[PDB]
Amino acid sequence: AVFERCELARTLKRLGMDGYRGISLANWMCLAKWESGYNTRATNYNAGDRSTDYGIFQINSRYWCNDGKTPGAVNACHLSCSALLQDNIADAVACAKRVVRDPQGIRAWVAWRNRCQNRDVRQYVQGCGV
Repeated sequence: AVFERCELARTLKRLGMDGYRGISLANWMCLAKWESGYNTRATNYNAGDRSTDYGIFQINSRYWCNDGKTPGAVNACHLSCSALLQDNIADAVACAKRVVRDPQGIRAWVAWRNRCQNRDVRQYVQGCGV
C-alpha cells in the first residue's frame, strides 16, 4: 500500500509512534517519506553485502528481520521480512521501535541523517490532526 501523507500520520500516531523514545511524529514521517515514499511493499536489494531493505521504513535484513538469504544475518525484531511488506504497518512499527531502542536511536537510518536531521520537518504533519 502507498499511504497518503496525513492518513499515515494518524496511522502512526494510533500505533504509539508520537514521541516514542523522544522521536516526534514529524521525524517518523520524514523517514518513511525519504525511505520509501510511504510505500509498504518497497524493497531495495544491496548487491554489495547481499542484504535487502524492506517496507515503508526500508528495514535491513542483516540485523532486523529474517529472509533466509542474507549471510550471517540476525533477526532482532524476531519477524519474517515478509511481515514488513504487509499493507498493515503494525509489525513494521514494532520493528522500527525495536531499531530505535538501540544506541543510535533515529540515527540508525542514514537517510534520516541526510534528509531529516536539523531540517524543518513540520511540513510532514501539518493539517493532519495529530
